[PDB]
Amino acid sequence: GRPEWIWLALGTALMGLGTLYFLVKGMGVSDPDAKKFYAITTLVPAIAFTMYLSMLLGYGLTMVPFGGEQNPIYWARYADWLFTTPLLLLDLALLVDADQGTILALVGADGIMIGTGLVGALTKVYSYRFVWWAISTAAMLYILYVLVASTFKVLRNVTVVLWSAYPVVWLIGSEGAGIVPLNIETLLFMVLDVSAKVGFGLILLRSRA
Amino acid sequence: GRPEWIWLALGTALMGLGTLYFLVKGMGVSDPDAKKFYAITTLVPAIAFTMYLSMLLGYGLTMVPFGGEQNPIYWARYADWLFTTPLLLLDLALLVDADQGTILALVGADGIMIGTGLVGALTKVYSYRFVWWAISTAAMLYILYVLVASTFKVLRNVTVVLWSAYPVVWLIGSEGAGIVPLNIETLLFMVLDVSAKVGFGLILLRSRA
Amino acid sequence: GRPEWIWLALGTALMGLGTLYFLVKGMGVSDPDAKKFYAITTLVPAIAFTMYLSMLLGYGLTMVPFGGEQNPIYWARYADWLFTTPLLLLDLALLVDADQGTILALVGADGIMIGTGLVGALTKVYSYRFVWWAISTAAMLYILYVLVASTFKVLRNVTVVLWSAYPVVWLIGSEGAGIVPLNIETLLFMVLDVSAKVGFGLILLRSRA
Ligand SMILES: *C/C=C(C)/C=C/C=C(C)/C=C/C1=C(C)CCCC1(C)C
Ligand SMILES: *C/C=C(C)/C=C/C=C(C)/C=C/C1=C(C)CCCC1(C)C
Ligand SMILES: *C/C=C(C)/C=C/C=C(C)/C=C/C1=C(C)CCCC1(C)C
Ligand SMILES: CCCCCCC
Ligand SMILES: CCCCCCC
Ligand SMILES: CCCCCCC
Repeated sequence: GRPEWIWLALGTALMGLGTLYFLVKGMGVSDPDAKKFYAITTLVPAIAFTMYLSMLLGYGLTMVPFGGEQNPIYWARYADWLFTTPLLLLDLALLVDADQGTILALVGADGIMIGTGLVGALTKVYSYRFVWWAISTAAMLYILYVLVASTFKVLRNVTVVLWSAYPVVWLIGSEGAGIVPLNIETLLFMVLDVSAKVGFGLILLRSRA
Repeated sequence: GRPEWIWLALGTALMGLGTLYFLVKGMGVSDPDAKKFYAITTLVPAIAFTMYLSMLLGYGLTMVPFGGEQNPIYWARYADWLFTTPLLLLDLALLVDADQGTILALVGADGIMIGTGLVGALTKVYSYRFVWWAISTAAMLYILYVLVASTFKVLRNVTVVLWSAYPVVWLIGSEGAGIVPLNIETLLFMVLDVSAKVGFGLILLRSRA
Repeated sequence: GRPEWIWLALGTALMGLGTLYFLVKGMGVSDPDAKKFYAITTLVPAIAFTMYLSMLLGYGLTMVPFGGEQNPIYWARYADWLFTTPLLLLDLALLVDADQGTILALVGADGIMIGTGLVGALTKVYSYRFVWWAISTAAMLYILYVLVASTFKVLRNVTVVLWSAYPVVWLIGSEGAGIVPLNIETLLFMVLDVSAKVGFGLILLRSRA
């Protein structure tokens, strides 16, 4: 129906598969610590799965009026990111044994980041979308700024790299400037999401930290 | 007005009453541990009270189009369950001193469970409602799978038993197949809710664990 | 456009400024404890900033039908208060080293307080708005009831005093009786909000507790 359906069906399948893989691997885990990393890392694609599926079916899609057009906005991504991004930071934070003080900074900057992104997404005055983008981007840079040694270091690098593309994709995509069509937009986010969650989780869960 | 009002007024009264009872009983509690069980167990009907009331008044009711009809859906139940179900699992988890790792699995599976139930409830393609039902049901079975010795054992049994009816009621009720009318549906959930919260709480709070 | 814009622009600027001040001051903080108070206290105006801005721009404003009129309701305040009020109680609670049991009572009573306030705000039957007001007010009195020695004592007093005006303002404002216009209403909340967050935070962060 919608040309981007194939990328949504595919992300659904890969988050679906990735969840099951992590579930099965986390069986045989007595370790308090590993228990924690496993619950976190399996929850991330499990949530992604549900929101890829809601997008695949018409549910996590709405039409937002701006620039003289009704524009198709996938709101379900923010509902995913709202929980999946703090869990990933929490994976990193527990890894290096961050202070409560620092987790709350990361987690709270993270909610502001995707909170303001959602507002950007649904804002009906074109110009103001970019104000909300700018604010969310500044909350992202705070997180990067704030962001065993070896796998943390690797995981942080992957994070810094993949997370940074998201505002770039949103900015040039249908949420922002409309220069890259929803189609390739949805592919781009698909590859990003699977790498930041299943990829990130493979790295983390097969590692000894 | 609506034939099911009497069951909503009644659940409101019983959650209202149950909250006050637990409040009054929790006075004279110096114990850190008991403090924790009391705050949890009193919060559960206090939230239920507000959502029984929002349903009683027209607020937590919307009309969802599917199957060629506009169908009356009580969305306020999910807003209740979203917080009340993790608190009940938390009562059980603290009881047996579960790992952080395991609480996060329970709590996160619980949010997916009622998260997907809400989507099921509001989904406008009849067939897809049942996909969302199936996913939520599978998250429920995970929780049951994951789920002093004596009161835990009793409390777990009550939980396993009453929680399992909910998807059955939803499936045959107005959310699903429309074979049991909203009326008796609302009665059924009423009895279930009061038993899983006030009943569960009586058992737990009068016990010595 | 809207006469109350000047108070929204102003609250935006002061929450904006207050956030930056606290950020800059929290640099050079190695202390686990102070780390915690700083993350909490900086998050509070950072969130307020975003919701003052959403209100300034048309976003956090909706029209609710009651009393034969469509009434302008600023829903974005509840989205602010939902997170900012538990963080402030958490500042107080950590200050005096409250039990987990007591934090959960405070935090959960706090969510019910602003939860029911939101319902009040959007309720389309005039009379019922005041039922929801009454319930939220009773959850507030519970919190006050439940609510180093010196700065706690000072901070508690400020809290008791400023928080208590909010239901008074809502009751006489456009949410309730419509006796005080939105204009002065927005000014009143503006002064209250800046005092309860930036004022409260100055007191707390310059203090040695
Ligand atoms: C699994 C999903 C991941 C790791 C997604 C991360 C998303 C972000 C870092 C999003 C950032 C955004 C901005 C900085 C502004 C524009 C809107 C967003 C939400 C795309
Ligand atoms: C106090 C309320 C309780 C304990 C409610 C528990 C509710 C559930 C276990 C609901 C489960 C559902 C499914 C498994 C799928 C269909 C939708 C739900 C949300 C009714
Ligand atoms: C920074 C913001 C603060 C401290 C706001 C606090 C708000 C309240 C204590 C609000 C209380 C309300 C009622 C008790 C009933 C009417 C609705 C509210 C939400 C204004
Ligand atoms: C949106 C993620 C924050 C939820 C935390 C409430 C304690
Ligand atoms: C919906 C229950 C989860 C809220 C947790 C955020 C930390
Ligand atoms: C609304 C504040 C509560 C979020 C807590 C979920 C654990």
